[PDB]
Amino acid sequence: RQLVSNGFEVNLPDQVEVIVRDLPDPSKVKEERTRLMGYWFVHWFDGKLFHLRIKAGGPNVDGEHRAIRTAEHPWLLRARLDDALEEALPKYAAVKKRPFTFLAQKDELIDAAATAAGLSHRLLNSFKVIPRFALSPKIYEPVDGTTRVGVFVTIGMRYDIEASLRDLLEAGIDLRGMYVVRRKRQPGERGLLGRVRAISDDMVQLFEETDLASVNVNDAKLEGSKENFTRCLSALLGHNYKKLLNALDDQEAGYRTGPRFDDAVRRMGEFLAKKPIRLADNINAQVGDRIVFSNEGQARNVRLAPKVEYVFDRTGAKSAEYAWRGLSQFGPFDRPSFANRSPRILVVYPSSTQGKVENFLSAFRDGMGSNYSGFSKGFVDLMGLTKVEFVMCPVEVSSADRNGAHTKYNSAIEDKLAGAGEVHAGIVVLFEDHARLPDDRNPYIHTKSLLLTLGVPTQQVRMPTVLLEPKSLQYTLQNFSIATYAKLNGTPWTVNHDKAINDELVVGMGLAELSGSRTEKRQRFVGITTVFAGDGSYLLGNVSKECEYEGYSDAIRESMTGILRELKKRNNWRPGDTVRVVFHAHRPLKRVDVASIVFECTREIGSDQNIQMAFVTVSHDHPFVLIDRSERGLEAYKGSTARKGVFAPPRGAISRVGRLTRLLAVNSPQLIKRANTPLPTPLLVSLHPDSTFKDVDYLAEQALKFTSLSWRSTLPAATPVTIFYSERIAELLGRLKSIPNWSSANLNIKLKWSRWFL
RNA sequence: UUACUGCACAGGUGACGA
DNA sequence: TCGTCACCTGTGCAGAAAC
Ligand SMILES: [Mg+2]
Repeated sequence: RQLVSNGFEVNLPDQVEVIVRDLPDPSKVKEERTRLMGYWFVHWFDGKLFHLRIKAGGPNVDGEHRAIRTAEHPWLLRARLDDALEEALPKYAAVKKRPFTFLAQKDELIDAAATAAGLSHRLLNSFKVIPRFALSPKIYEPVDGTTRVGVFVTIGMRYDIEASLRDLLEAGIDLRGMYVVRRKRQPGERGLLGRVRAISDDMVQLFEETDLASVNVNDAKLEGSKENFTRCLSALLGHNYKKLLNALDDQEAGYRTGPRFDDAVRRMGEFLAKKPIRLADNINAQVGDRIVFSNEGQARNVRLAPKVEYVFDRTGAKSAEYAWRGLSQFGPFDRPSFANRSPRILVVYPSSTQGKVENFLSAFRDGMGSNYSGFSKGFVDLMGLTKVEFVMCPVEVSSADRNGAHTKYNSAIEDKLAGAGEVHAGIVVLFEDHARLPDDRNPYIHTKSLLLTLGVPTQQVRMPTVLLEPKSLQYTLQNFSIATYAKLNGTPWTVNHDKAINDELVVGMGLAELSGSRTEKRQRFVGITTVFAGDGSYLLGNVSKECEYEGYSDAIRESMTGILRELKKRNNWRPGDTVRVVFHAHRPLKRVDVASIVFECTREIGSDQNIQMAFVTVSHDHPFVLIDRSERGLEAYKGSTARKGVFAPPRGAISRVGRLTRLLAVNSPQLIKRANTPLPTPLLVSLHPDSTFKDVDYLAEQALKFTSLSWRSTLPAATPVTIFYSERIAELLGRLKSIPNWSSANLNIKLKWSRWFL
């Protein structure tokens, strides 16, 4: 019947008296806030400074004396609530403001973990993991037409390595190449200093430096990354350290699992409710009941989307709840039409790995048999092909060769392909030690570049993957097979839709930001992916080949107008037909870009048809969480006492926050990984207010379906493929732009129907 | 770079206004 | 150029595999 939030109602006065000055230049605002500090709350909005007296006595303020009604203008008290919450918790110091963020006063999980695991070390007490709370005042709509303010509670963990760098040297930990940060960030100061080159004498020598190439051991500390935590702890404890991490993980589950998180939110609400929260001397807020999403009374704030159907034929009759179950029993969506039933695949690999690579190829092509039910049949039988021919391309290269590996791979490929005729795809095997070399010598990106230039898509793989134990390998080969088939132009599966309008186009844009190191300013690139409504199905369209960030709005509009022109041509729209266009991204578009896109699409389709357009943001990092108290969870595995996904809403749960915004649950108890996996965060789906198509519940369910459309994996993706695929394209193309001899010429010729970016 | 998931850290950045 | 509300992206480690 209902979903519980992590937020509480805040009962506010109906009205507050304020003084208003015209203040066309916001530059004056800082001086005025300083001058009135203590007696007035000050807030600039729409060219006017608003003044709310908090404490009696001067200084004075001129301007009109207006009443601000909370139901009408909740932004004023929402903002004041940010400062008031801090003030109301004076013993809990702010580590951040707006939203107010602070640490647990006594809890420290490393100490508790160590005691539980039975471990000890004299330096453990300088490694700290402390619960961190934020209280976010947010405007929401308990029903359409009415706004309220709630306070939303979120929990994370502060990871911090307090230890002296001198102390870490002497304990035997190699600090070279570790990132280091300032101990005391002064007001506008950046944190990152650089990487440890050497420790001189009360001085750190730095490379990849952000400012000075050296600094005192006293002004620096290791950044609180998992990399630095694991590097230190494994040397100080290893291999007992893993037991500590499991122990630490158990501690954190005491704050982050459903029932524990729900209890922490409860205890926070109780604490905040105990006293009135002072907005001004005679003006009070009271924190109230937990905010819920329900269909009680005149509220209609929760619904459950139907299960997505994975579709394996053009009729719709062949469908499944899960991708792998469906693929196994039906074969792929395009089996009747798939042109190349005997693909030739180039296999490029270090000559010393020959035996391990043959074992992997055999498992891949011919299957693992019935002892490994995740991958019994093999690629050929799975996908309904006649055979696969491997063209073996050994490379004389060692893992220790960090400067010449890329040149050897590419020479071997060129020499093999010159006397071997046409290949339809490649598998490229890489050493782990080469995987993340700089792009000027990285074999992944150089082989990707050469083969894509030649029109040959590749599926690359690292040796640790090639060596996975059979129980794990079977799942790797599922995912590997799906992407390889799509790289060969295949369509593994589609997802259902019922035709409600005559045509529908969804376009997504995704961002990548590339640099050679953290020091170097990241350059932005974009990708564009298109998806079309089919009869019973969503179909993947063509993808961008140009990736420049400059002018991305023009690229969106060109992609849409050209595609609309071609869909109209193919489908021969009748007068009065409705066409719907949807845009997906992780950030909102500018109003002026929405206007331009609407104008151009409308002109292209013309006055014979009715057009509906929606612009949608999908957000992962926001302060909302959904709790389903009726969800008991599922056994963590067959058949333990532990549970996973306790209080996790079902996949496809959609909650109404406001007119323009829905919360979408994607990670159900089934999909949730382990007993200690936190209560998931839902996706926030936001409609651009200038959209002509207004149905955000439909748009949220559509985003859900598009998570299931990913051909990178059998499991669904974290975000709809319209965005996800675009980010992969942006990253690959932006990287390739810097690689000598790269050409995009074949991306719209031999690779036009290849899903080469998976 | 089989991937899904989670977390952490760092960098900042976007949109709306006047 | 600024106020205001908001959260994006990259990197690295570790546990699982929607029946
Ligand atoms: Mg891939």
